[PDB]
Amino acid sequence: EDANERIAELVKLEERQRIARDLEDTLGQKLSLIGLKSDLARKLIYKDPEQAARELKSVQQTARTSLNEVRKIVSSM
Amino acid sequence: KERERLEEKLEDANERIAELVKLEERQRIARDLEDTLGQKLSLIGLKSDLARKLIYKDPEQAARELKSVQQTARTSLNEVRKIVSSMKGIRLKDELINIKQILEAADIMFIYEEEKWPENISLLNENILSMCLKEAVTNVVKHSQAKTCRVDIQQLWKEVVITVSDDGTFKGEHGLLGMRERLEFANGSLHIDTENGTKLTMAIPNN
Ligand SMILES: Nc1ncnc2c1ncn2[C@@H]1O[C@H](COP(=O)(O)OP(=O)(O)O)[C@@H](O)[C@H]1O
Ligand SMILES: [Ca+2]
Repeated sequence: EDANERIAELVKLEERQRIARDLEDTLGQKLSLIGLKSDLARKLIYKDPEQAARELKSVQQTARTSLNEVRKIVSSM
Repeated sequence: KERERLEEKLEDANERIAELVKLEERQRIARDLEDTLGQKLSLIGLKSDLARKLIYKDPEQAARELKSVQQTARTSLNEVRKIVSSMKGIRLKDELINIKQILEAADIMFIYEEEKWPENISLLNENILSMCLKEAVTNVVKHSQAKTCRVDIQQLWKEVVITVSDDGTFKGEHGLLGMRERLEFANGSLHIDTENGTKLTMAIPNN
């Protein structure tokens, strides 16, 4: 029954490789951005708070759609 | 012929078996991801929201939170490099190292001219070559009692080829079926010339 075993291992692997590329791209980028922007936002707490809040709503969105995306890369639908 | 209709009913079922195994893996991985990354992303959204809440109320607590968010983004970045590397599986350059060890320590002289290292080899194909290679050298150390073993890794035009030759005693007639199968699966081939020691020619399309 190996015959099926080892071939199916090959397909998992491939599947694994695919997800891996997708993730790598989108996510590296999005996490760096979130770091950056959360830092600008900190820079404004005092000097311009309304701005800092908008920036934070932004960071919130990029984290949300980041989840979505991961979810999508691994979507079975 | 009808050789066609048949090869294609075969293709159809292979494909279906295919999407089941595929999907099973994707789900398993989806759980892993929820569990790590999904949680970190969610957390970042949470803290950034909290911070926003504290802008006027407690500016210091908000700054503290944003520092927290920055850290969890950093560490998540890490999680990701690691994950993806790990999911990429074992890499051919690395398998080369592995077998240098194995040979040297089973006391066999290892021969390797470094060359035009191929350029557009899918990660999957890289993995099959690494596998076929580990096994071929295993068989060297187990069956040949050769004194020397040379591996060549060359770009030929359709395909990458890796040969492994040993000046030892071809016995037998599991590993070899395994190699022919993986290789076969990627639209490549195994060849076995015993004309003077065990010589193995593992060719696979680049893709
Ligand atoms: N480098 C080698 N030198 C001598 N014999 C070999 C070599 N490689 C393979 N063989 C022979 O081919 C047979 C089949 O090998 P394989 O398919 O790897 O199964 P196993 O290693 O379990 O025998 C081996 O039993 C071995 O005797
Ligand atoms: Ca073997």
